[PDB]
Amino acid sequence: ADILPANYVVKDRWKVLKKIGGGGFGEIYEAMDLLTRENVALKVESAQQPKQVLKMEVAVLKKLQGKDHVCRFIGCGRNEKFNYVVMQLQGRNLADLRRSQPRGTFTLSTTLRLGKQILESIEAIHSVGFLHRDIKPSNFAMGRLPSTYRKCYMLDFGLARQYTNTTGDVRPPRNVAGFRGTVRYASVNAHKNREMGRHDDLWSLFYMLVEFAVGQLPWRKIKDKEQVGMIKEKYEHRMLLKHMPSEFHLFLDHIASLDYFTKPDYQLIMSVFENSMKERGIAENEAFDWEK
Ligand SMILES: COc1ccc(Nc2ncnc3[nH]ccc23)cc1
Repeated sequence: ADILPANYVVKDRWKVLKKIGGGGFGEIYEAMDLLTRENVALKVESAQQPKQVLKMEVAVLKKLQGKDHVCRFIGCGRNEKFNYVVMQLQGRNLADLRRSQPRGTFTLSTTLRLGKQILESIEAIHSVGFLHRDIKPSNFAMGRLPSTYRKCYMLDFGLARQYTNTTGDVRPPRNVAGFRGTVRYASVNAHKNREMGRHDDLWSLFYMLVEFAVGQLPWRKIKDKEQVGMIKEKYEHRMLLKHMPSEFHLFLDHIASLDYFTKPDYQLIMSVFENSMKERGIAENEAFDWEK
């Protein structure tokens, strides 16, 4: 049922080595670039499959070229059987790296430094007029080169949505928008099927960094979407910060104050991370938990 067989060659250039991921919206392959001789990421979707995401992914990936924390764009194409995008291959995703930790926790050093990079990548996609809407650990990975192994990349844009027109004006929100992302990291606004805003990506970041440093979220073992939403709407989020740096109260307070229309203060949130490293002599050049 795989779209491309192993050893299949795309545009006489990209040779499929293996499927490395998959899900109801298309597949991702590791391929060899027969010209440049490096391995690459190859995302494919059926020409027929009713929801066409790669048109989204490619448009966002091209807009973001020249930013840190995004994959170099290599190529894209259509034909009778599938569409495809070729981009830079990255290393281990943050969900695998977290799971691999003894306590399923990152140190605060690793946590805070990932927060700075992920926040940059969130400000970057917002700056070109798109919401991510699916901020989660498996949507980031570390590099796999001497030049990148300490850099964190935003991998996928398949749920993204333009929140501007051509002019930089915020589009009108729909009265109802069926939330589509991952349950664990979704904001209360998404659970309520409200139009998501820039702040909803920052809610997802907030939940991810808590889960990083503390190893779990209170709703971890609930898979039912409505249940998770009802738990989150009640839950005293200062309890999440019990065992986090207190500067995170500023992060929480700020994003809780935002609405769909309001531009977040990203420098406020960048400050929270940097100050938190400062008060603790965490260095920008320290080993990540998974090295040594
Ligand atoms: C096992 O779960 C996975 C999560 C993420 C990805 N994605 C990518 N992996 C590497 N390099 C990549 N460039 C662009 C996307 C991409 C693959 C598998």
